[PDB]
Amino acid sequence: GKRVVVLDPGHGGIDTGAIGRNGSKEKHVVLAIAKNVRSILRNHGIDARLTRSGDTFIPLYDRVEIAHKHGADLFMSIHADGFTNPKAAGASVFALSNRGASSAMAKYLSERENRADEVAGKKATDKDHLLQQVLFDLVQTDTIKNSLTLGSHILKKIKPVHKLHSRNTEQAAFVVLKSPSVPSVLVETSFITNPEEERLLGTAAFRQKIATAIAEGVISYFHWFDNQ
Ligand SMILES: [Zn+2]
Repeated sequence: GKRVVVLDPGHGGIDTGAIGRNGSKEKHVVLAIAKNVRSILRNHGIDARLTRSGDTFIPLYDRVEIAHKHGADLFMSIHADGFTNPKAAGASVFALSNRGASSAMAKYLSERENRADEVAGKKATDKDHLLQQVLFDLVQTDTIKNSLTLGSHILKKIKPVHKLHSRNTEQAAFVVLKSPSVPSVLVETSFITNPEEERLLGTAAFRQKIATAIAEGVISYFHWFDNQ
């Protein structure tokens, strides 16, 4: 009865994700961080798997399908996305809300992240949107509660290491958080659009520090869960 954790490095292939002022691509940065997290979790006896181990495009639903196929106890998307103002900064963790965004920045990023599927030509029909809302509405309460707890465990560990954009786990209607049963969060490691954070994201030490904080968060979460 080993724990399975599925890590989704956001973007990939033709989807660069956000690009920093000095040209860094989210997709490369988050693959590096995701791999680091995997290693640490496996060193501690958790069966951690990637939705992609190379530079590949994956549709948002397929990322969640991979979590389901592997029987995940936990699913985590890792990003480093953008805002239109270079001054937005700090790390975030998000869980689902089907009712409405908890913050303006949650609402902004859920839209930006959810439109990643468009890079492949596939603009979302109304019928697609209806199916999303229905599916978000079906997510269990315990799932969302557990994702919020996971989220506060991760923020607790990031906080001593790097600026938080928000002290709480925020919520919005992220497609990759649509699993009814698997606790799911999306982690923003920084804003790549902030020049200082782009620079940090460009360093092995920072990527390692951030990945360490994320893995400690997961581990801390499993500890809490087992004590209940
Ligand atoms: Zn992203």
